[PDB]
Amino acid sequence: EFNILLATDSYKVTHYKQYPPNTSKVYSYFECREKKKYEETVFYGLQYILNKYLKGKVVTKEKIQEAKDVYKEHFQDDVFNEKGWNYILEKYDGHLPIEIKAVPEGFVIPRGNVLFTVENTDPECYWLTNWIETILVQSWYPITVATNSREQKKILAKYLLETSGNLDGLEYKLHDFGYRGVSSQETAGIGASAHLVNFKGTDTVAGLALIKKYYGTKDPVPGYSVPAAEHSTITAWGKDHEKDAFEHIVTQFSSVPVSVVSDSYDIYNACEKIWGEDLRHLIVSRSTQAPLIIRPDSGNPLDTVLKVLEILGKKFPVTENSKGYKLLPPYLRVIQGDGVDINTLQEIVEGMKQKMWSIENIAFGSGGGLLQKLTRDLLNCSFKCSYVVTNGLGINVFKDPVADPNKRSKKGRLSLHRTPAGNFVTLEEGKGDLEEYGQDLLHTVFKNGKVTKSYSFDEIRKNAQLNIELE
Amino acid sequence: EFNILLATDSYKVTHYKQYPPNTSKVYSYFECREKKYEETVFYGLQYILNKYLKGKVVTKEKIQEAKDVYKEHFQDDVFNEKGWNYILEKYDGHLPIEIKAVPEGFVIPRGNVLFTVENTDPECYWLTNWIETILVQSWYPITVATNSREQKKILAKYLLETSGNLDGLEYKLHDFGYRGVSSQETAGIGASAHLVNFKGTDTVAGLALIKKYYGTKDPVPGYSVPAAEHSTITAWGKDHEKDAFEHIVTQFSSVPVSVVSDSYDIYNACEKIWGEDLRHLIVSRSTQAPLIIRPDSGNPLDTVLKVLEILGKKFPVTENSKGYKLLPPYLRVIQGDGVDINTLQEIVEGMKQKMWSIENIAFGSGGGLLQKLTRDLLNCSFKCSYVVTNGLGINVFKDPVADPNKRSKKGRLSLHRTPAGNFVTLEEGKGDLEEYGQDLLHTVFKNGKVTKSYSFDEIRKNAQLNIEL
Ligand SMILES: O=C(Nc1cccnc1)c1ccc2c(c1)ncn2CC1CCN(C(=O)c2ccccc2)CC1
Ligand SMILES: O=C(Nc1cccnc1)c1ccc2c(c1)ncn2CC1CCN(C(=O)c2ccccc2)CC1
Repeated sequence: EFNILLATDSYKVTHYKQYPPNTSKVYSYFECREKKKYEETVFYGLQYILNKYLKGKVVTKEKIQEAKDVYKEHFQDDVFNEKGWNYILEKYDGHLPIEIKAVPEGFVIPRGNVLFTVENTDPECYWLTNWIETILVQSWYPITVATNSREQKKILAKYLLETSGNLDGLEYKLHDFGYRGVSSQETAGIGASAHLVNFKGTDTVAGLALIKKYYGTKDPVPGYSVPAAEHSTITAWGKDHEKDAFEHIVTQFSSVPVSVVSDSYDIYNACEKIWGEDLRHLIVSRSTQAPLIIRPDSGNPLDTVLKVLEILGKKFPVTENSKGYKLLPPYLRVIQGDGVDINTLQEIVEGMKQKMWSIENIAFGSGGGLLQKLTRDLLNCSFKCSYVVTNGLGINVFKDPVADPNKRSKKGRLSLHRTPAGNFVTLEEGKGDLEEYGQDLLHTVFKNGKVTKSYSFDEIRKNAQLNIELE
Repeated sequence: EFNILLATDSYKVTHYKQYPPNTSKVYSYFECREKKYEETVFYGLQYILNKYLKGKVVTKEKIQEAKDVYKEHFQDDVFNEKGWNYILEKYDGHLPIEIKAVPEGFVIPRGNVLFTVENTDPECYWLTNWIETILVQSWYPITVATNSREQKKILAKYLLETSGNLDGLEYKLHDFGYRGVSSQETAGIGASAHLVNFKGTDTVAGLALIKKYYGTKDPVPGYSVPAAEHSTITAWGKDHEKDAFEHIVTQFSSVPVSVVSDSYDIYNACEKIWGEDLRHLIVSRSTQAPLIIRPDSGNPLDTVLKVLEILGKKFPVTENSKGYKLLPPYLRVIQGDGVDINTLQEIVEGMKQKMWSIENIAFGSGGGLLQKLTRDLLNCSFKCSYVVTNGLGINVFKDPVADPNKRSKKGRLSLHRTPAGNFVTLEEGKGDLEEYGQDLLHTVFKNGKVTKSYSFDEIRKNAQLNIEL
């Protein structure tokens, strides 16, 4: 069973001996620190953490003894704050005396703004605020996946609008292929849910259960997929029988969309000769609601996409849409699911545009690029103490390393406001109390062991919409 | 509760319909495909077998749950309810699968078979690749353990050169990655993989994982020491940094203590606060209880070099038997910012050029150690190499025209020692010809049971560096 006393960085076990004596309050905040591009971030994922790990009776006598036993050996010394943990157990029935205030989930906020704050609600528990830094800072991950996924959606939207005149199908243009490519089952669920803030296509099944349990949607599920082959279901037929494999698969799934990986031996032969001649009759007969989606999976991503389109354009009837771009017939589409990240996505759609191919023709699958190849440094997600009360006096505190001004932190009690022009500003030093800037956008989401405000996944999606979608 | 029917890539739900009719066997394998990182540490499969694959993993409730989810997810009924029910009824929900693997901790060159998977019941031909997704996640502990060991090689080389021995090597790269990974589960897995090579960690989640799935003779596999963070310094207020330092080193006067010293001005902290104002509290400390000064910002190499030159002028420096400078034993440094395998190399080489012993330094690494890694680094990959259809075995493979690096292996595979004592993977069932001795893979999972396992102590022995051996 999960034990919050064993879910912090080891050194934090020793911090209760290090704060100034007579400290009754430690107040800390999380931001995606600005860096002298990702100019705005989607705030998402805290509600998962609050419910799974922080709420309710999280301290027991057994949990205290187990931590005591572990740390004795881990430090070769008795340093553990048993008294402090016992106090929470006795006084609060093991509920954390902490208050967390946060911007609403799904909100899109520029870098360098307070996103949430944490403080103890009982002076005895001044040490508790930063004990839970480690677990709260892990919100970096769903924030960063959601943000990076949204930035890819912006690129897709721009090019889809340019080449087609609308945004139809945008929410299915970037499919999560990342289940095998992330570091754990838990990560798979968290990351997949973050991508679904922006899109509806996923093969990372773990995301669905997380959303259902912690957030909730009006619809039965937040994400969808379609029948699709992998190399094993093609290659198992034997190298001389690729055509038989293709025929079998498209016939099995004749009335729904079907994606067929086509590069097992020779992607170009498969497109030109197998799909484009031998099996052409089984493709041109398909419904618009049930296209064949051809899937290359190797080679230079841009070069391969363009060559695949060129081949298909010569074997199938291509039209020219009202924007002047080439469009494959509605029973035939392409998905590029190899080597896709935010950079290569941009390269591919720009290359397509230059060759006069509509973005309507293509979708993308992304795995490692979408869910794994991200770190806390990308958006400088960071948690810092900004205010303490010692001997009954409040003190505004901060770091400001001489050799790196980018790592300077904010001072004092913080609040987030709308500016007169409708942008965001973080007020420092308790200046929000002056009330010159309207209401603090941070809301209490956790207090003394209870989750006090929750968001549905539908609300989060609404909050995270693109401007272009809003227009 | 975990449901293995919901723990695969969506598209695999539809694969039972795609294989050739009358297929009775699907046999697949995992390798770190050949293209830096010439050899890999095999680690972490045991965790996966025990936590997710063994015992009764199918129930009526789990089948119904999956059925209901997939119906909405595909907007169609494509889920193999009958196949899963068969496993439930015939095997009491135990997976009819056999997995063979190289021993955990083994160090194996790229492009060798590391584990194989096949169904043991013809009805469950589809099951082999259903569990690809789960098993492929072994890329992560493999890659962490491998990259950690590569850093250990660098540290060993330079420590040996500058000091004449490897004392303390196992404490020279400390895991700071708990906050910088993507989840609690990932933290435990990644921390455990780092502990294959080192003994220093702050990612507490690693300890319980090792204890539960692997085991050590020692009470714990990893250790830490009291250390400050910026909040415990800055909380004292900007004019009271000295007071914070004094309080902390006095509280931890007889154990090692690490104190982050860059809150405002690392160079002032080292030269004036530690080097002058509080010097008397440092030079009095035991060799078993040094002050470890922690810079945490600036160019990592330039900052380490300047911190060392500052301390070298305020404290008595000796010259060790190799001709390198050594701080007194009550004083050390740890660089815990911007450390990955690349910058680690740069820092130790820069220290060597300035005649500073690697004895003086330790490193902390977080995202660089546990997060900034992907399945592409070692090309960790699972592929089908052999099927039986209509009673006939076929050797199968992919070989994409535009990328020969993605060509997969053919047929039944086995791992062997060559006449020169190296590893070789034989394809096409050629291991059966008995020209290369016995298969070095062992059966580790069969029909719902873990059949062979390794303690964490044995994994560590297998993973030792040559220079350690
Ligand atoms: O192979 C697949 N997934 C997978 C998972 C893990 C590892 N590798 C691959 C896979 C999964 C879902 C797929 C897929 C292929 N091909 C299409 N989809 C889902 C959607 C089907 C509906 N879509 C289209 O019709 C469409 C496709 C291209 C352009 C415009 C529209 C857009 C994508
Ligand atoms: O600040 C720390 N950890 C942390 C965790 C998460 C996020 N930020 C920081 C932290 C953790 C462990 C530390 C530390 C500092 N400073 C030293 N250690 C552990 C060990 C203590 C014993 N060691 C030495 O005495 C030693 C140090 C340098 C050279 C030679 C020997 C080697 C390192």
